[PDB]
Amino acid sequence: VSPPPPIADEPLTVNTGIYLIECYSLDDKAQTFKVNAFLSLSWKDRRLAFDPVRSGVRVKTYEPEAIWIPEIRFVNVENARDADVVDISVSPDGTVQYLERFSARVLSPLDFRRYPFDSQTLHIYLIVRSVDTRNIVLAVDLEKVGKNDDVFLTGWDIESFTAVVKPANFALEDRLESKLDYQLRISRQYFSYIPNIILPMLFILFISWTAFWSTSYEANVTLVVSTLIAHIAFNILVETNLPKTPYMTYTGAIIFMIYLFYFVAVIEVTVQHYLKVESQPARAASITRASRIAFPVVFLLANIILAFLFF
Amino acid sequence: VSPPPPIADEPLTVNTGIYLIECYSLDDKAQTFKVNAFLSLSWKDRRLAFDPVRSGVRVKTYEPEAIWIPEIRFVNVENARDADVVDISVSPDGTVQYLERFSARVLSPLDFRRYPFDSQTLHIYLIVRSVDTRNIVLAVDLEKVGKNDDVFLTGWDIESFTAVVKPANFALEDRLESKLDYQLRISRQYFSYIPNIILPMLFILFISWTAFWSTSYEANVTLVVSTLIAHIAFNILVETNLPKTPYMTYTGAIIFMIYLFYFVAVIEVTVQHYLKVESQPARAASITRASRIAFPVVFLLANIILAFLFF
Amino acid sequence: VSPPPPIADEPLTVNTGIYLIECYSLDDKAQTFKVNAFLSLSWKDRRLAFDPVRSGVRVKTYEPEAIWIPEIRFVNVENARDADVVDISVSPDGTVQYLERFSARVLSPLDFRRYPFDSQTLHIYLIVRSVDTRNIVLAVDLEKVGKNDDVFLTGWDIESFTAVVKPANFALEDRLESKLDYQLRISRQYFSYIPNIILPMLFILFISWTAFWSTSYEANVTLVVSTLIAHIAFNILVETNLPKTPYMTYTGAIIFMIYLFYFVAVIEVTVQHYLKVESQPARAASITRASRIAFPVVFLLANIILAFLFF
Amino acid sequence: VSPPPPIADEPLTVNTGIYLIECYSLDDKAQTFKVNAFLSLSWKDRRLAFDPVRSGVRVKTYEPEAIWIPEIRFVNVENARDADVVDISVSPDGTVQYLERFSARVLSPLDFRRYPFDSQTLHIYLIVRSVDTRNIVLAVDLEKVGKNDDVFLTGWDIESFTAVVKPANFALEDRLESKLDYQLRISRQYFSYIPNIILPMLFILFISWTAFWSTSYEANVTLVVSTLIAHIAFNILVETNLPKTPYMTYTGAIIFMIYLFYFVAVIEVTVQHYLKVESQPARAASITRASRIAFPVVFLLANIILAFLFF
Amino acid sequence: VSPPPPIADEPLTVNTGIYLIECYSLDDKAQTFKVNAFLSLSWKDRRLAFDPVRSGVRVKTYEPEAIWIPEIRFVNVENARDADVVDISVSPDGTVQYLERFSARVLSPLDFRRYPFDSQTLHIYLIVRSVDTRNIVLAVDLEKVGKNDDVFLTGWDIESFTAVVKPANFALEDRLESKLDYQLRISRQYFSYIPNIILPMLFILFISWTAFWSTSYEANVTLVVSTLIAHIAFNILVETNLPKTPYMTYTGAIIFMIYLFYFVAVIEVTVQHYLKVESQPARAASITRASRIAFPVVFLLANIILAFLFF
Ligand SMILES: [Cl-]
Ligand SMILES: [Cl-]
Ligand SMILES: [Cl-]
Ligand SMILES: [Cl-]
Ligand SMILES: [Cl-]
Ligand SMILES: [Cl-]
Ligand SMILES: [Cl-]
Ligand code: NA
Ligand code: NA
Ligand code: NA
Ligand code: NA
Ligand code: NA
Ligand code: NA
Repeated sequence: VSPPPPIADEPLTVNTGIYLIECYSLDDKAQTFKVNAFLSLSWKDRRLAFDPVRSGVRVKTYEPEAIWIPEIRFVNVENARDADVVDISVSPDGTVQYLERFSARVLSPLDFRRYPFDSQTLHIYLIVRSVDTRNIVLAVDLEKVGKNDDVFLTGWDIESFTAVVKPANFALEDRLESKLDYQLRISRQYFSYIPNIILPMLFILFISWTAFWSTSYEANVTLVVSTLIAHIAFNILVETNLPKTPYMTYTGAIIFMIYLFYFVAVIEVTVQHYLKVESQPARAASITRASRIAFPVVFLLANIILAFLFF
Repeated sequence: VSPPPPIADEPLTVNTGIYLIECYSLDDKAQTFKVNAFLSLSWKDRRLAFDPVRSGVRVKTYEPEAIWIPEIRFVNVENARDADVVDISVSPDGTVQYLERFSARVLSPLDFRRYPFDSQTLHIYLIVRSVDTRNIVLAVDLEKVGKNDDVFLTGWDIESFTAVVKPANFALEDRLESKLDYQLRISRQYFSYIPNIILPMLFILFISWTAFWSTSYEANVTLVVSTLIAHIAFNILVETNLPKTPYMTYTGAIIFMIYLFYFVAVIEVTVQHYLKVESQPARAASITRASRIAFPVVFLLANIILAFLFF
Repeated sequence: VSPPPPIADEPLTVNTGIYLIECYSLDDKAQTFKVNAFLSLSWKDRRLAFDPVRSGVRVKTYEPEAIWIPEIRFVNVENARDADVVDISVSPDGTVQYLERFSARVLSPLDFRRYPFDSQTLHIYLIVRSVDTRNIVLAVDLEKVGKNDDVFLTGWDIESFTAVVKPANFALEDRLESKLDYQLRISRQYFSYIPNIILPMLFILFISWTAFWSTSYEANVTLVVSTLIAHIAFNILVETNLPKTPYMTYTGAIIFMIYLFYFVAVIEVTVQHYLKVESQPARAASITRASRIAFPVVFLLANIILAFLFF
Repeated sequence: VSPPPPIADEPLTVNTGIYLIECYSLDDKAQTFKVNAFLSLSWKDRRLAFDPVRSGVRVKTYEPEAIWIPEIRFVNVENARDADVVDISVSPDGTVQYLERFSARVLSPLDFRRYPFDSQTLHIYLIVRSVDTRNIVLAVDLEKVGKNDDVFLTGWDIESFTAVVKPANFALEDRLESKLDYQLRISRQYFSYIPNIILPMLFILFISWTAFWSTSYEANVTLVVSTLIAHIAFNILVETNLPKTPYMTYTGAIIFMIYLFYFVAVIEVTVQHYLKVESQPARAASITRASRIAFPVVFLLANIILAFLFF
Repeated sequence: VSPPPPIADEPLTVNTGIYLIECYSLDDKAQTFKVNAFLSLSWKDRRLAFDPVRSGVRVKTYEPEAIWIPEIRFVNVENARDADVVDISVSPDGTVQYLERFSARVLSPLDFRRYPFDSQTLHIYLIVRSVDTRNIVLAVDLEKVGKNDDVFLTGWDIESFTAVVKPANFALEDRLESKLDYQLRISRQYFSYIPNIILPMLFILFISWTAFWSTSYEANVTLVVSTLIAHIAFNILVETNLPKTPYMTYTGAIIFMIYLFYFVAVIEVTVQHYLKVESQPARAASITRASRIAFPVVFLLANIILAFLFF
């Protein structure tokens, strides 16, 4: 079968729609998400047109093999989508109404700069390649774009599912391609990160600062070195949940900065002990008393600077 | 083939049933479970009706391609179910009896608030989309709903498998959809959590409290800091078994609260040492003696408050 | 095609056989195992009967589509088996001899009570559903039941592969079902658990007991707390290899009991230090000397009690 | 269908092109990467030639089954590619223009010597096997070789996608094989390794060197042994991200060398304590003062030697 | 189609060949490896014989459906191979030349006794089952057996790919089976194990022996107990890379033996301290001085004994 013939030099408009049924498996490391949705397609085929009086029927149901169907693909997928045709209905003016239910693993990059207080715009790119007989252009039927109420994405708040109505028409290998952009706006549920990573990480840091109220070098060494090892464990835990980024993330910046605080606390603990052994505890006492104020003040100000730079 | 014609304007009733054969792979993190079951369908097709006297046969067996079969799908699945038709039997009045055996990965959200003393209602949503000729409505044949005795779900007690008999009839993309809710009620086998997570976590906390019977700062620092690191290991272990929730879980609340007890024990150990060095051991002794009662009493009361808020 | 017609009211006997070729991927956590085997089927179809003199041939080879073949399924599988027909041979009396090679992931629950000194009976349930024309019953052809010599299951000793010759005939959705039970008896190769988990776990426990020959509280605290952390690591390691059970396993009981020994050792170390500080080292010496005998004796007796209860 | 007949003894030239759409899942351990691209093929088939005046059409569109298409395969794949034909267009002279969209998991070895400051040349080998009637040779149509702008590879900078225009023609099982080499040049985004592995690893090493400003053996033992354990954690973390190589990687060399620095620091800490106990602290003081300069100087020089040998 | 008829009572010889293209994913734990290769088959079918003068053609190309092809399978696979026919060529005498390209996950057990200095013989078992008309025997065409030069197996040195030319002819379910053994000889690249596991494990052990040059019980306890915990981490790391074996591996023996050295070092450290407290440091000094020689000498000799028993 060949595509429908053009009245004038006009291209063939294929009206599209995506209705999300299930949304799942958003892999932060892979930058992928899995989708289960309806894909609706509509175009006019004058060759399929019929008399309602003469034929008796108001609409004709065809099997995919019986009629011409546009080769519609997704750009940003891993493998060709798993699809199952639900219905094909032809009106007697030749207006075809196609509906399929599909599942695909969509590849969409994420911006981790503000992690875990980040928001994302996931994309689903629909595409059609023009044939030699005719040029095919995609359009959005807004009445056929949406999502089910029950659609949930573990660890995410689904904000909106909309389509950029104007297609990106371009040439690829000397043929017109009509590309449509479907956008799923999400925002991370940061809640769990507070009692599981942030608050624990702060507690161990504050425990290391108790060395500023101790003259016992052996105890101070144990306090600062032990809490530093727990901080290393939290750093490893965080980086296993995230992919390697060519930029600094918000959590990554805080985690990295806290290492500098542990390093300076080791210097303070060392300086204090050296002075005490040198019979200079009065100078050591001045440094330790200053450290009690300096460490929390510099930590608070550095975090204000970080929060300002990132948000 | 077209759907059966309506006598009057009445919709076509498709009676359904699900009989669970195997239940497995309940993934807490993914909020998914795998199912292997029978799906029974029954509807009247007057065009298939025959006289038992004339034809000779009491029932006619057809192949799926030979007759009209309703396009029945699951709402909350990852991918279309893997199905294999078992039987299609037509009675003289045109009553069709369809049976298939399928397997599917069902996406059903879980409520982890009371974890690991939680109960869940897993859902399997059956759905049919109306055609242009006729409107299709789903119904439950209660005699065809059930489960095999051998059906087990590792780490769970299967309570019941029932169906909400009245369908959710609604419009989706200007067509009637008839949705049925099948509910599998389960309750977690909490047993293993007691000797593997809860009891060990309490033992290490109680070991940290031995510092209240010691004047040795170096030993106290080792006791409280070492047990805190073991607590961090249990926290990481627990959160690997669970997905990130925008709410606090029961275990998560206990785990988080225990950090505050470690933090205050570090303060006590620090205060006691500072006072001893300041030649004030009488004041330090009063604080340590109070701590011996305060810590277990505040721990017991805070746990009563938590258990009350969660159950 | 319809099933063979009954001479008298007798059911149609389908003789079965399973010959294991490959056995692999026994997942303890999932309670699944993967199998690759031959499935042989034999039944009489009088409609296929022929004269060897007239036809010339001793046996007739048919393609699956050409003749009636019983819809044979496995009960306890994840998905329908991956099968490939090898041969279909018909004898002059109409006796059909079918052979296929299949692969399936079989779901069979395991009893971990005696782990890792446990034995299991894996099951493969063959099933046939009766048709409206005739009732179909399964039988075992013992000459066609067996396994290849090279059949190995990593970490397991394959003991026997037999079939319960009498089928479980029952009604499911108003139709007769004939179920056969194939049993693969296995026993775990416990060897590796001795140098990798048991012996190391005992060594660290015995190291904690050296604190009974030390008066140094700081060293004792280090000894008992450090070895307890290594015991936590072994507990976490063991529970990653096992699923969560609503009962106590043998290894789980030993692991749990050892926590009580660490807890009492901390109490002893604390009591000894408190008494020494109170200027009562004579009383402390009596407790420490008793502990040197009490700890290994109570450990040995408790293990005899455990081994008796579990075996 | 048979291949096109040769005018003279000349082989049949199949012009090829690969246009990358999506690039993903570069597994360092497996030495694999996943690709989604267009594969364009062009060859002359004089039997398909037609007159544009007589036929009316400028180009003829065929289905794959209708005409002869060369059996084109990838050498370095896991499984045969997942392909879907997009278009087949024949020009009046018989010039066939084939286009398919495919996805494949490509097996290409990586050189980890300079890791994580490494660059790679990923290969995609196209191959055709000659038939008995004719010899088939591959060619590159440079106008049909390229990549989409949006093509990203998490943790990598895509440099170029080019083809080695001259094929590797050879004999395999007494038949000519024409192999083409498509090269994707990439360079690793090392950024993240600096705040996550390298800087932390240096901090813990520098903390171990504070023992050179302490006379307390107990504190020194804690400092050097604790930091060594954190170094073991970083070594284990690094080797989980990398496959086992029969050569030394840059990071592997630095990680290994740092063990020698910890080992010598333990010797220094031991020697210092032995001398102090032997009433020789003046000799011990000379060794510790030298160590304060020797350790950072030898570390800096050894790293210059390593960086020189590796880059 | 039926198999070729026998001139005399001779069986039908199917000449075989395997040419490896890609070798990958050797899973030590699963005892599996993935292969991508050519499978060549050749047999004489007198019914397909033709005159080159009369027909005009020197060779006839057939589609698999058109002619009889032997049902060739692999014994030690997980699932049936993924195959794609490349060519089928018939010579005038009826000699058929079949070629397919396949991919399969091969199940072949490994001997870990000498790990990681082990060598393996991977097996690929080809098999044919005789039909009722004729007996089918397999043969090796040595000119069609080989491997590509680029064939690499991450962490392994590919030594040779040969075939045992004489088949194992046997009876399975009253039918002849002709089995061929293809052997891929590999040897592990042990290099990486030296700087990543062996050298680090020795360093921590040697650090524990510094306690023999210290009279400080508290420091000795820290040294021996801390290094023992790092040894536990290396033991856990090693056993995650290996499957559970009913025998002792070389690395497993060394790892286990080192526990005994840590245990005896704890006894030495305990005995030394007990004697010092008992005012017997002269006896303690004799034991510690002996230990300085005994520990490295017994370690070196025990390793010579182990290396002798294993190689
Ligand atoms: Cl697609
Ligand atoms: Cl479905
Ligand atoms: Cl099945
Ligand atoms: Cl391919
Ligand atoms: Cl050549
Ligand atoms: Cl050739
Ligand atoms: Cl196979
Ligand atoms: Na079509
Ligand atoms: Na139908
Ligand atoms: Na059939
Ligand atoms: Na310590
Ligand atoms: Na073709
Ligand atoms: Na065939």
